[PDB]
Amino acid sequence: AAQTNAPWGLARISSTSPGTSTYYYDESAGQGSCVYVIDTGIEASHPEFEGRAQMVKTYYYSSRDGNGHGTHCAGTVGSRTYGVAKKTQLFGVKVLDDNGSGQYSTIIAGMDFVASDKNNRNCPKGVVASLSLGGGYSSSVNSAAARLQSSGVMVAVAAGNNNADARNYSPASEPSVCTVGASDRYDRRSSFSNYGSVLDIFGPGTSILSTWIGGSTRSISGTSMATPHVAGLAAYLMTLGKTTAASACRYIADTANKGDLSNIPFGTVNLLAYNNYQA
Ligand SMILES: [Ca+2]
Ligand SMILES: [Ca+2]
Repeated sequence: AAQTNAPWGLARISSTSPGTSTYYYDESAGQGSCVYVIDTGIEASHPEFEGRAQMVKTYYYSSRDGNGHGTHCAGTVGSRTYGVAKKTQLFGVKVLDDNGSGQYSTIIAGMDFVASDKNNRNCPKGVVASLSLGGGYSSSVNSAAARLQSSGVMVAVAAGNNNADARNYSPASEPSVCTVGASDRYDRRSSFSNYGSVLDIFGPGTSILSTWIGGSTRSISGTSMATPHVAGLAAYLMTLGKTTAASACRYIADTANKGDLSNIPFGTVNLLAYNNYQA
């Protein structure tokens, strides 16, 4: 299947070169997979989700996304127009308040919620978790992501937007998950993107157009935007049966666009998420 004039990020993960505007993907499009968007929540009523998104858990007074970050990242995972896996089921876990902040204990609780709740859902193709959040190093935040990963969930986390080494940030520094750095439309490392050896993959992170609260859309930047690309990519490939949750990050790096990014500091992987689709 081919989506013309797709957001540059979708077209980039379906191409070996930058500058295309068509997102090519297998029409299964993540059908049968589930992605938990652990963020500010998801406006599940947005027409772009077509009934495939729903709130499953909040840690605040409402499950409503008052921020828009979670709806944006959910839209990048699998909204109709802005999503990588356009047929996937989106579950929203609101661990961050309407200002975008959250306690580590709340974020650890949300990760442990996904590890259990996936046993009550119907995800025959696999379970994915998109963690578009980051803070300083925390051995407990790292451990919760490792437990999420070990329980059988493809965990994708943002490398962080500090232009620093990601080893000082959690859950980015947890090696068992999929730490995702950010790139722009000219295949440069995003100027904000964290780097380091703990990084596993890069995705489109600068000026990512996706859903927003109020039934709207907007473009924003961050490794928090590159993470749902890889989370949606993992969901998309798990549905195709090419990978599993334990092996998806390793598989995505093996099939990535190698050496195509500039400004990648020495020691940091030069790998761009790539769906490897051949129409
Ligand atoms: Ca290339
Ligand atoms: Ca890793």
